[PDB]
Amino acid sequence: FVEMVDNLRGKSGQGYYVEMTVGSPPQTLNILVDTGSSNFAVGAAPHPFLHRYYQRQLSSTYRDLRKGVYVPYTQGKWEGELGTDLVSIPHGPNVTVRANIAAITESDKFFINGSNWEGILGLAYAEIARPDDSLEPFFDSLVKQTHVPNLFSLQLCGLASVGGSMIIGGIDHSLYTGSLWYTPIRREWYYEVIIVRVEINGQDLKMDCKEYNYDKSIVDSGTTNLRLPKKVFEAAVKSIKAASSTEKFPDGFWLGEQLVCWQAGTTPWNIFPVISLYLMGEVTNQSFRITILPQQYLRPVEDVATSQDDCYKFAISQSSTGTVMGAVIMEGFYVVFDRARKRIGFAVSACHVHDEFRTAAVEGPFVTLDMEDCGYNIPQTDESRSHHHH
Ligand SMILES: CC1(C)Cc2cc(Cl)ccc2C(N[C@@H](Cc2ccccc2)c2nc(=O)c3cnccc3[nH]2)=N1
Ligand SMILES: [Zn+2]
Ligand SMILES: [Zn+2]
Ligand SMILES: [Zn+2]
Repeated sequence: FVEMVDNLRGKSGQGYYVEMTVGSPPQTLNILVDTGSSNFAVGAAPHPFLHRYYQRQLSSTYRDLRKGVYVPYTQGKWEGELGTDLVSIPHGPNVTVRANIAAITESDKFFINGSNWEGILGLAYAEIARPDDSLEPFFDSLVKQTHVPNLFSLQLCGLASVGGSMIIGGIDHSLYTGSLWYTPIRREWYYEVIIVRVEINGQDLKMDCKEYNYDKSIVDSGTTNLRLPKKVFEAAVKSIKAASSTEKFPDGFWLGEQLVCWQAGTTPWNIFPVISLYLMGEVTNQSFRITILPQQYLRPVEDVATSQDDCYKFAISQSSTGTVMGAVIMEGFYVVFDRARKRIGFAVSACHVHDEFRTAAVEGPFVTLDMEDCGYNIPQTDESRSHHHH
């Protein structure tokens, strides 16, 4: 796992990528690690923000599946042609596998200026793969074709350059301190988990806990922010405003639309509260908490103008598709995606962004006598209901 330590790079707010090779002879590309989707897709035609891309004509091992795929996002899209080719991870396991690859032939708002990834590695499950769940995701081919154990772990360390580690097939004990706590993968589609309680500086938000998981909660390395369902987000902002009320920020700040600044090195970190999300434990009635510092959810943005000011963006935002535990949360922790045991572990990261008097933490157990089920059951559409899964 020493070969895999430090195999991630990225830019702040543009995710983390790992090198991969596609084709023979191998074409090296920088690929976004995305635990919130399930396609392996690579830029495969010229684009003004890419200077390399997968050229299927140069790969003697490439085979066309003769099927297109179209992937809309709320903010953009990619589309392309499905095929298979040999794939390896130069700073990962010593193996090569034959994987599905979507060659992206057109896209809109997907490849960003001065972003240096040329593709996306969807690490989530077949159920959310496009065009449907019969396109086997990369990690499933990896595991089926080799002896790599069915698990990977991410150490995401906090435009400024960022680094981290994806350990494929293992847990590297040098990347965390202290205890490793597991929460169940509630269902294998996204990496879905259940939050049972939320506290802001030790004060319970006191919502029905189903609200925390409406309509799901997921661990997502392809999302920058901590995103929270609307009602949860409003209660959180109310509570963070109350703690920081010595400072009156504009509304655009709370929307993530405006930076706020203090004189160099003077930021009053101590007026911003910690946030603790309690995740359901492997034992009924148990939970454990992960505790986020302001230094994780206030993200520094280097000011081209005001020179000796430290300026920050608020990186908690609204969601209408459940809680999203993005970079803001993952950057505190070493996150173990234990697919074999259908669970996600959290430990304090060996690279966490500390504070004078407080630390990102993973702590448990907390027991409740309270039964309550905090999971939300998504209303089943007639479209979902009809599809056969043979
Ligand atoms: C995986 C990936 C590329 C999928 C994606 C597709 C498109 Cl078309 C536009 C943006 C994104 C995207 N957005 C992330 C930020 C990002 C961009 C590039 C690489 C990694 C992460 C995101 N995070 C938020 O917190 C967020 C919050 N609100 C709205 C949209 C948001 N979008 N992530
Ligand atoms: Zn480059
Ligand atoms: Zn059938
Ligand atoms: Zn199916």
